[PDB]
Amino acid sequence: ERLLDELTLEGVARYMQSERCRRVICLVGAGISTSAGIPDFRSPSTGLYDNLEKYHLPYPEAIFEISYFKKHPEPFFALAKELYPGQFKPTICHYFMRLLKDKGLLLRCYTQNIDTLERIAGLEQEDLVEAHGTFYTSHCVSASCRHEYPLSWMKEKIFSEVTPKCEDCQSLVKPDIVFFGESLPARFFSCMQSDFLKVDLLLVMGTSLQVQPFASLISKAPLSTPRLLINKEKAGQSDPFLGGGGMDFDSKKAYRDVAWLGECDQGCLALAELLGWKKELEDLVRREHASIDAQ
Ligand SMILES: [Zn+2]
Repeated sequence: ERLLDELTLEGVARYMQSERCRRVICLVGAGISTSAGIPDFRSPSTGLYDNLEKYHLPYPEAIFEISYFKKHPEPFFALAKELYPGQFKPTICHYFMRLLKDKGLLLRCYTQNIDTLERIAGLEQEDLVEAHGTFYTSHCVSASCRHEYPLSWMKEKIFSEVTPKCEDCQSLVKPDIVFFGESLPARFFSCMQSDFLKVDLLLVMGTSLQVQPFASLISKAPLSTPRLLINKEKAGQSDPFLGGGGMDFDSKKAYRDVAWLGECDQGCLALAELLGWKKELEDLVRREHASIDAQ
């Protein structure tokens, strides 16, 4: 009756190695990068919030909001400095997605992350929907100019605590991220519309599936499409307070959703192992990590 012969990682792996499974969509968030040293905590530290008193954040979460950024960009850039990763070394999970690409299985990775690690791990623009943008590029905010700045330039401005200004026109230079309160890129919707007609497996990793419309992507999968969540905790289930498309891992009616609870790296390693890809993944990670360490 169902595509997965059992609702387990082993069932998913067997399905992936069947003719049924050609196209995998990954949906990822911050949990895929915590083992890269990027914590899934994005609020200012207490010290930072207190340091920002003079910018009169109307509420502490205003630092994520575009309206507030347009009034005072400095809190955001101070937060960016505090949160700036010390290194950009993608995780086992990222490289697992690279293997999906290498093996012709990756239809798309929809990421909420802004840390650029998917790109470093070798997912290309075509493979990616950076649903909430990225720090990979920044732009002058003036439509008349739109000068593009690489992350190296933005990094230098962030760490020097210099509000980044465009060299051509002295406008603010904003990382290409989607602030809270901003609309998602057209690419998100265009790709969603096409990709979810084609998906054979949804692999959801490292996200609490709280932010919309990203979280609603799970409901865009065809009813038959297996959905594997690799995450520290179950996410994406229906909200019992509302009374769609929620994950059903555990009811009597469950037929296609699998939760593997633990570290994304460990889940991807376990899945890779079941697929016969563990050595390939280990070798890829080790060489890429070595290369990044040697930068
Ligand atoms: Zn400019």
